[PDB]
Amino acid sequence: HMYTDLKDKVVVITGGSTGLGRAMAVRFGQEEAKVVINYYNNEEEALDAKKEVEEAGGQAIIVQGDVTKEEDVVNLVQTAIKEFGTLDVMINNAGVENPVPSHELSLDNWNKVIDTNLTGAFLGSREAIKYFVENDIKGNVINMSSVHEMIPWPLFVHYAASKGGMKLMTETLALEYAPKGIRVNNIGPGAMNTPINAEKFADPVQRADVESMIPMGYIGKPEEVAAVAAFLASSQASYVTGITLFADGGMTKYPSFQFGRG
Amino acid sequence: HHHHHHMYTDLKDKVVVITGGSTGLGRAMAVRFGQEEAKVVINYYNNEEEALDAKKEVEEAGGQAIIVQGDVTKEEDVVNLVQTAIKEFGTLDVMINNAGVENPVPSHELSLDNWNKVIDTNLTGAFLGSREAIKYFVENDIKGNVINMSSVHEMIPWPLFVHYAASKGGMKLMTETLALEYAPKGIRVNNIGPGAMNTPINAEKFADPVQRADVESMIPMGYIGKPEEVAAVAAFLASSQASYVTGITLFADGGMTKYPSFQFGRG
Amino acid sequence: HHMYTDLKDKVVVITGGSTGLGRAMAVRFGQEEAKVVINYYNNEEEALDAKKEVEEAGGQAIIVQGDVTKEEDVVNLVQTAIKEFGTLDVMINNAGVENPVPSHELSLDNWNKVIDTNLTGAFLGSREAIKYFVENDIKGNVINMSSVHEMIPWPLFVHYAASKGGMKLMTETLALEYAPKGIRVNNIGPGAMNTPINAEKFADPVQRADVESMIPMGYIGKPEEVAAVAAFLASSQASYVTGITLFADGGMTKYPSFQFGRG
Amino acid sequence: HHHHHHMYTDLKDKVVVITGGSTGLGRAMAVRFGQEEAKVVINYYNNEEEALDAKKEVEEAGGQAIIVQGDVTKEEDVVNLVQTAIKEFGTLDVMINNAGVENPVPSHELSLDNWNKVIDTNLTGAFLGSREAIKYFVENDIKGNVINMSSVHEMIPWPLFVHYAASKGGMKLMTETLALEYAPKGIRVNNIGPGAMNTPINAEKFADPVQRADVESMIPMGYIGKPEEVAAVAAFLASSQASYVTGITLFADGGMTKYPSFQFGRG
Ligand SMILES: NC(=O)C1=CN([C@@H]2O[C@H](COP(=O)(O)OP(=O)(O)OC[C@H]3O[C@@H](n4cnc5c(N)ncnc54)[C@H](O)[C@@H]3O)[C@@H](O)[C@H]2O)C=CC1
Ligand SMILES: NC(=O)C1=CN([C@@H]2O[C@H](COP(=O)(O)OP(=O)(O)OC[C@H]3O[C@@H](n4cnc5c(N)ncnc54)[C@H](O)[C@@H]3O)[C@@H](O)[C@H]2O)C=CC1
Ligand SMILES: NC(=O)C1=CN([C@@H]2O[C@H](COP(=O)(O)OP(=O)(O)OC[C@H]3O[C@@H](n4cnc5c(N)ncnc54)[C@H](O)[C@@H]3O)[C@@H](O)[C@H]2O)C=CC1
Ligand SMILES: NC(=O)C1=CN([C@@H]2O[C@H](COP(=O)(O)OP(=O)(O)OC[C@H]3O[C@@H](n4cnc5c(N)ncnc54)[C@H](O)[C@@H]3O)[C@@H](O)[C@H]2O)C=CC1
Ligand SMILES: OC[C@H]1O[C@@H](O)[C@H](O)[C@@H](O)[C@@H]1O
Ligand SMILES: OC[C@H]1O[C@@H](O)[C@H](O)[C@@H](O)[C@@H]1O
Ligand SMILES: OC[C@H]1O[C@@H](O)[C@H](O)[C@@H](O)[C@@H]1O
Ligand SMILES: OC[C@H]1O[C@@H](O)[C@H](O)[C@@H](O)[C@@H]1O
Ligand SMILES: [Cl-]
Ligand SMILES: [Cl-]
Repeated sequence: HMYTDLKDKVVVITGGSTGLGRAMAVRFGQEEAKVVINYYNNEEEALDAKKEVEEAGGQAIIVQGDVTKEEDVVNLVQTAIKEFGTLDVMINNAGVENPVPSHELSLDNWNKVIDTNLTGAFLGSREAIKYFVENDIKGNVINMSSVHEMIPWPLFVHYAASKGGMKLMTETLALEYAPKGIRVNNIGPGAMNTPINAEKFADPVQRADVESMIPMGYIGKPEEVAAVAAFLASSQASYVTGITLFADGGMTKYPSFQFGRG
Repeated sequence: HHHHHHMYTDLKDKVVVITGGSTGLGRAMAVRFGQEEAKVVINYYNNEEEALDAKKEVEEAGGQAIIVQGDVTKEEDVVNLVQTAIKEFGTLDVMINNAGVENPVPSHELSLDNWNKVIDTNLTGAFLGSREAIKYFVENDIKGNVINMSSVHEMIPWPLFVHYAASKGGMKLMTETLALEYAPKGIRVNNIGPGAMNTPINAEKFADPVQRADVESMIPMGYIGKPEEVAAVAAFLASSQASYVTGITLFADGGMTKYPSFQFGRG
Repeated sequence: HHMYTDLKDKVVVITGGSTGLGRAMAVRFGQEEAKVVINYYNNEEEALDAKKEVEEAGGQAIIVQGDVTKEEDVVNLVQTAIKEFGTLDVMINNAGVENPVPSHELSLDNWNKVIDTNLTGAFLGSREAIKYFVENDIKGNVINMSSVHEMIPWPLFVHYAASKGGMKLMTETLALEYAPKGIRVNNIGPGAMNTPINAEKFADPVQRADVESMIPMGYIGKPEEVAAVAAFLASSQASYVTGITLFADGGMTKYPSFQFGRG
Repeated sequence: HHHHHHMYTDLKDKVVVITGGSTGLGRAMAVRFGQEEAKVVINYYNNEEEALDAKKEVEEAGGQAIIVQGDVTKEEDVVNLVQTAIKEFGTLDVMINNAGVENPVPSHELSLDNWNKVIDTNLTGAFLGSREAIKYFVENDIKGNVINMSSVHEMIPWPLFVHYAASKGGMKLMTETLALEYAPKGIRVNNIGPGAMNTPINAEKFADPVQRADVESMIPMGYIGKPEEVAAVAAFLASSQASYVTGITLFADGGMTKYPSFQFGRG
């Protein structure tokens, strides 16, 4: 396998049983990592993910957790440390979204997205970093952001806001913990073939519409993001902290200005 | 009396709501919109005689003003603020979401309670404020204006203040999104990003002459900002002089976002 | 009487000052009763028309010929402003050019023309003004005319994009370097504006509507809306504002294709 | 022979052109691509012996190398480089524009000649290289790759180095434009943004122990980067591991762009 330094590393992944979280889990499995798959409620799906990691050449457990509950996130990290003996890479990937005209957006609906996407990642990051600090481990944190930490997103102001906050949260943590060798980075995916986009990509007109907004011309395969994660988690990225590495087929470069329009 | 010319004639009689409007930057803004003959609604949290002191100044500067108690983390208080303004003055023209808090905690030691108070105040309160105003603007075909009080820390990361940094980074994307969502209605939404300003949020810090000097050493222009320098920016952004300006963050920071340590060709 | 009382009798130099945004700024500074030095490349009568507009608006004005790609022309321009009006207060580097070319087919000469005018021109202007400000303890002001394309990449206009991207870091550097002296240096980033740079494009009704479809606010900007930004930046109202790019773009930098929850 | 493992199998036999390939970051990239069993075209300015040494290192690490003299400010020399890569190896896969120069001058003192040398070398040179590679890629339907060596100074302003900073900010928008322009053909274009690195560009500066420590104090990770740390990013960006990655600047800077002065909760 590609990243030899990733062998036997303990990697926790929130939302690790579907879409991007699962591609990441599998890829860390391919690197002979020990993967801790957090899941919200679909245990049968998490078990399939667990199997895939093992099949790929890694070790895997599954831990139920709601990233909006502090006790759950504390449990999630404690379990990784107890079961595998340490923690090396923390991946806050869990996130949700839904379209609502902004002036019509309820506080409850706003809160759900902030709590899940932003505060969820803070809690994970804090628990991981607490462990690295207490134990002198030059650990790693990867937060799953989006092109929407840069690209504003009407009807998804809660989402955009959550990712914007994630950006400064990551950059702050990276700066604060850099002198201890703790690296903190975001990945910013573009439009990806995952369950979050399942209904949208079912409609051939909407799918064609999303594609027209991707300069590279195709919706991303989840393994393309998993590749980014493996790089960032690895010692290949030893001098890289505080960044957002966009994997977006050109989305953040303003797709409407193609061909010299404007 | 109209015994002096004012800079932005289009601001005269405009209804301007300002959260945290009784102190620091909020008060400086309140006073400035008064100077332009605006109808200022000063929101405050607890100190009523402070709020009344500010209402006095808005009037003495040439504006109209009411004070309204409200906690921006409380949804009904935000709805009430916007409702009070429309009831008392007949409309709403400019929403200024300025209330905010901060405190230093090593991030690995930051409690959810503490994180949440900062996120709820700084970011969520600004969303609520913005939502209420834009709701009103939309239902009445008013080309209204929102100003959110961000910081240099929507760009500058801030160790020991990870919650504050996150709240301001969220406000950026919130503001930018609203700006884009509502641009076709001519509703403009913008951030201001102050650097170190001489206000109560910094009073403890600035009382210590070594820290005061340290903060100044991080300001390329070499002095801590006067609150009226920020209000000058809000007055501009709120006015029709900024008609083509939406979705921006206007930093008023004496050069802080330009990386103070790289002066003199260091690095 | 006018908006920014502190702009009265300030000496303001404007490259490309005879057309488009340049002319709109010249007239606006005239309304603020400033002394405007209109630099122009080679249309003397248009520059004379612009001078007449400044004066009527309530300012003073001179016209000075100069090619911003020539160091001696830029030196002469600043020197002329000082000799004629006595000093220099605001340097506006606004001259710029563009043309579409597939990047893999773009000639070096063409690359160079756009780079030298748009970026190196603004450097020369900025350097000359700052040199004067520094030698004479003046708290002067520099405004460089950038574009949304210091942030929005622009296929077929790679030379232009590169020029504005460079101008961004140039301005930010100078602002940092000279802030301790009270010299403010800022960019303006306009979106699509109604000027001669876009005349041929906007005479074509399909292209015109296509550009308008990329402006969230729904209209091509009027030059006066950019001049309003310049007046604000030059004035003491912006006393604490340096090193920024103030986009005036009707929302263009916000990604127009992401409206309506697309993506 | 393939007697040892390497990380990126898809880089095997890829043709990789590196300007300034004989020293510093260029040399580390040349070698790393050699470790990946690539075919490396080492462009060099005037020190032939040093280039031949670099050639030897690449071969010893497991690659093929040739050396091509060329001044990146000369159109014909850049054209020659690409044509020589294509003639000698049969194709071109990865174009790396890495040559760059700098020198400290107070900005109001900086000569046109000195400004032009830096702009022509750093920005224009990178344009010509990117143009020639992309021309070839387009004519032959190759899904090629361009890596331009930028700097933290495409984001961090740099007094005394205004020419260098402009050149890198210009590179940012050039790279992002090209990436947008040629993404539909599957040609990927990216920048690397290194922080302070241990190379000949910083040699005089780092031999001064007080400047050395001063620079270190501005790097949050606490150390001057090793050149192979940038090489690692280049290997990544060039591989199909980065298949969905284009138009980006990947900063490898030990945290420099995160504003080193705001550590410890200062400001
Ligand atoms: N797929 C895309 O196009 C893009 C999505 N990404 C981000 O990637 C992340 C993963 O989403 P995808 O794999 O795309 O779709 P997904 O919907 O399959 O993944 C989201 C995962 O988070 C979990 N989750 C939701 N709430 C939770 C909670 N309270 N506690 C614990 N887990 C919870 C879900 O059960 C699910 O496993 C999200 O953060 C999303 O914002 C961002 C950029 C592009
Ligand atoms: N002064 C500075 O150096 C900078 C401050 N600004 C921002 O400007 C804003 C105002 O702060 P300053 O005037 O500087 O200091 P300040 O502390 O005097 O102002 C904050 C105001 O918000 C109010 N507030 C706090 N919690 C509230 C709540 N839950 N509901 C309603 N109001 C509440 C306070 O009563 C106070 O009036 C803040 O958003 C801060 O983030 C940001 C950049 C720099
Ligand atoms: N109109 C638009 O949509 C936008 C244009 N702006 C910028 O505005 C600036 C002015 O252009 P516009 O007024 O829009 O169109 P314009 O073409 O009327 O203005 C360009 C001016 O620069 C002058 N100029 C060109 N080469 C020169 C040289 N070598 N020496 C001296 N002067 C020279 C031209 O004669 C002309 O007066 C340019 O820098 C352009 O990049 C940028 C953003 C938006
Ligand atoms: N070392 C550092 O701290 C950083 C440097 N990088 C960039 O990395 C690149 C390489 O520099 P380093 O390896 O660090 O130092 P270096 O000085 O060893 O490398 C520069 C190379 O460019 C070549 N070169 C200069 N002018 C040339 C010309 N006209 N034609 C052809 N080749 C020419 C030199 O011969 C030399 O091989 C530069 O573009 C630099 O701006 C940027 C960020 C950090
Ligand atoms: O806009 C591109 C993508 O942004 C992501 O953050 C969202 O999760 C996707 O639903 C969307 O397709
Ligand atoms: O860092 C500069 C300033 O940033 C602001 O956002 C904070 O409110 C101040 O406490 C601080 O002095
Ligand atoms: O400031 C960080 C580094 O920036 C690079 O672009 C320069 O080439 C180096 O000389 C400098 O040390
Ligand atoms: O794309 C918006 C505008 O950007 C400006 O920099 C160009 O000069 C215009 O021709 C263009 O319409
Ligand atoms: Cl800094
Ligand atoms: Cl777009």
